[PDB]
Amino acid sequence: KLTRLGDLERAVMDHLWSRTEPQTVRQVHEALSARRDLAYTTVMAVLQRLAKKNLVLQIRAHRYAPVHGRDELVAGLMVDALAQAEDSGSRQAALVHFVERVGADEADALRRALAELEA
Amino acid sequence: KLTRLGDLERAVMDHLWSRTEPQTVRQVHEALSARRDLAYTTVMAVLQRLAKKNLVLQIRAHRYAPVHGRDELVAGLMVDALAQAEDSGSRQAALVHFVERVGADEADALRRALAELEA
Ligand SMILES: [Cl-]
Ligand SMILES: [Cl-]
Ligand SMILES: [Cl-]
Repeated sequence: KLTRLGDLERAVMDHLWSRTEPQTVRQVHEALSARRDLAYTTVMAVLQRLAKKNLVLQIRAHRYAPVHGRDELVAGLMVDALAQAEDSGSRQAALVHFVERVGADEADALRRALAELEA
Repeated sequence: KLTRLGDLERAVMDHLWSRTEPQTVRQVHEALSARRDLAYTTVMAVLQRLAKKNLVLQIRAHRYAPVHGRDELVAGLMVDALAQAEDSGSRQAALVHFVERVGADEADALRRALAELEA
């Protein structure tokens, strides 16, 4: 399971997350050319690796769509992380330590969301 | 950071987390020997370095107990995940999604964690 994106994978998903339509290799390459000089095959290859990581889907003139949005990807990584805990006791303790390590704004965002979740 | 441990440091911490009682250098060495051929001094030395990092405590038989439990590794993995967010806006939206994604038992665990933080 992916736990972080490399800088080129991130450049890539950043373009994809900025467009509603699935994008061709050529379109991603043109976006990345703003800061990098890359081979077309390098952009192609990174798309394919991101597809193998289920972060994009190849649509068929091949186009690529992000499987998760920017925010939902982060949320999913957090879920994947909590899933590492061995049992409900350590999930509980993990969550205690987790909220100690986020900011207040973050802790409150959690509080607000939880209160909406139920009521 | 538990999430940033070297591979041998992690192998040791894994063993210690797997056992209720503090473990001798011999016990750690025997446990690691299933997957590696290491010198006794190598294990002893990594325990010493972990101790200087405050990740284990030597208990006087000389034995070693983990200072932080594996639930703190899980919390760290969550912190690292949240850190993948590109800015505060995305950071807050990901937490909302997280709360939306978790099970009810986890939400309730989260509620308990935030109450403790609150106290
Ligand atoms: Cl290249
Ligand atoms: Cl755990
Ligand atoms: Cl060795």
